[PDB]
Amino acid sequence: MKFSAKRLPSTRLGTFLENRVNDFLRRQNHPESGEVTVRVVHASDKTVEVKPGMKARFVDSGEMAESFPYRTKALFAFEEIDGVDLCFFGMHVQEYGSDCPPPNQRRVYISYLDSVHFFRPKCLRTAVYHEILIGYLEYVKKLGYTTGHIWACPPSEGDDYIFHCHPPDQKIPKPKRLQEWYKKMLDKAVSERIVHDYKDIFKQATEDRLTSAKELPYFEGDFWPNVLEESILSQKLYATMEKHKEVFFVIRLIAGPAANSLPPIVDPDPLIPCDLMDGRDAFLTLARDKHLEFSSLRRAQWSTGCMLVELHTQSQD
Ligand SMILES: NS(=O)(=O)c1ccc(CCN[C@@H](C(=O)c2c[nH]c3ccccc23)c2ccccc2)cc1
Ligand SMILES: [Cl-]
Ligand SMILES: [Cl-]
Repeated sequence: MKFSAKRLPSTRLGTFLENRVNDFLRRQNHPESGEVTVRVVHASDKTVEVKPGMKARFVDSGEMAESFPYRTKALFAFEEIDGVDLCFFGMHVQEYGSDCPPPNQRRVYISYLDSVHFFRPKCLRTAVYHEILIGYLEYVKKLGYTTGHIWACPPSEGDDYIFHCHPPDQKIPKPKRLQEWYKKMLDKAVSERIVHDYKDIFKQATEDRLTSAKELPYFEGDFWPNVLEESILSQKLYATMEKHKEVFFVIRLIAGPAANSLPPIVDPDPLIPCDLMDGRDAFLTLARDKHLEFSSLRRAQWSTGCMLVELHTQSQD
């Protein structure tokens, strides 16, 4: 292969995740399984500027910063089936480091999560996604991020997160499974002493004695900005946090004393400037354009190829 998944530029994140997976796979000793290559394909710096009315209430009065500088990263899992690569799992993340003011100091928030259900074998499918996610929650806990945040949100019909045109027979999870599927992922992270504990947003906030909306983390296109702005008031937020708690996790990686003695986070990985994988829209555009689909396996093997072709010559700029 001239343009293969492996032959993409490596990173310390990319190598850390693909290790834990092949480590997990090799011990399972299923003969159908194959090599999983994990790559970071976009890393850049960004901010999430506070919205007009939250701004007016707290930013203008001095009590809150006007924006929060995070690093965005896009990363993809590729299996080798029939001796050809298959992009099976993508993930977009916001990383708010130590130099970020509160209340985004040392937090990761997963922008987006997606899959194409042709990972082999299909019994290890869900298991492998869990490794990639615990592997990311482990990686960042070691760099020294205290808290992770997940919006447990299933996709809508007629719209896709990352991959254009999913398999017709790959069913979307109903809210209650997706919640159980994350709880499934986390309870395993807890047993490996990676996660200290996790809580729904309401319980976390009930136990952190939050008395102001400026204390609630403020992520890019997360639910809670839109709620606070549509609210324009602490009660209103305790109503909404309570009603929706089950969808919004707070994953504590570093706890108690060890959280206050932290040296500053230093991401060792360099920035990967990539036009295509800057947010979800530009990649969905290219796939729509060039008639690409992840509908069938052979179609998905086609698409990963034309995805990599485009990636290797946009890096070469
Ligand atoms: N709870 S579960 O055990 O069923 C399960 C299994 C695997 C996964 C891994 C991620 N999978 C995607 C996903 O399927 C889809 C995204 N866009 C779609 C459009 C049409 C049909 C499907 C998709 C996904 C699903 C939910 C939320 C984000 C991304 C997740 C959950
Ligand atoms: Cl998601
Ligand atoms: Cl983005």
